[PDB]
Amino acid sequence: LHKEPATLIKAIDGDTVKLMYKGQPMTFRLLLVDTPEFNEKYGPEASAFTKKMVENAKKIEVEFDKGQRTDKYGRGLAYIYADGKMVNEALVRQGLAKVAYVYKGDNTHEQLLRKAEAQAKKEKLNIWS
Ligand SMILES: Cc1cn([C@H]2C[C@H](OP(=O)(O)O)[C@@H](COP(=O)(O)O)O2)c(=O)[nH]c1=O
Ligand SMILES: [Ca+2]
Repeated sequence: LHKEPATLIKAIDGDTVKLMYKGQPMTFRLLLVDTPEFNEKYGPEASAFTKKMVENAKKIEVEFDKGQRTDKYGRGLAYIYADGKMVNEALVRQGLAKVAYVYKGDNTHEQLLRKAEAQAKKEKLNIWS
């Protein structure tokens, strides 16, 4: 896998963000995670978290996996990095997202994320409290 550049357009919620990628606006959905919707428990906290992380970054990167790059809604599917830190992993580590939507071929960082979830659970963080 390799990192490519992108720039923030707008924070949307815990696991979606609008970025400019190869000069075009698109909504990215984060691979391998599920945050609660804004209207659910911890939804506002997950939104705040992603928002701070992407709005504070000097450098946003996108990393596609080996399979599907867009979903059926035309959302990009990627791992997203903020100054070299993976948003997907960080949400899970804090108990603000669950590992989810694991499909064959788009799962390079599965084990990394499950390891983070185990540690958030152990600490009873947020969703796990
Ligand atoms: C994360 C991810 C979601 N999706 C689709 C499956 C779900 O279909 P349905 O809309 O039919 O439930 C939807 C969940 O995204 P959200 O959690 O953003 O709603 O997005 C993929 O197809 N591939 C993926 O890698
Ligand atoms: Ca969601």
